[PDB]
Amino acid sequence: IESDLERAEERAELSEGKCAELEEELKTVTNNLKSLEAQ
Amino acid sequence: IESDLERAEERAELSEGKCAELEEELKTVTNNLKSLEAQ
Repeated sequence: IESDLERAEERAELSEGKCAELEEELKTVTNNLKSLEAQ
Repeated sequence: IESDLERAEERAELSEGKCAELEEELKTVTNNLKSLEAQ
């Protein structure tokens, strides 16, 4: 059960960092999208 | 350790569902940006 715990914490933390990386990209691309759409 | 595994596993599935949905939204917005840029 300790072996399952470390796998669960690492999978959760890796997912959280990837989700934050995508969220910053979405904010960047949607800002470009509305400017490009206006032009 | 068992209560830590339940909490760690719960935030892993919660993060994974948000991250997968966000990745599909990124792909959708990038495809829409590519189409609008071509126009």
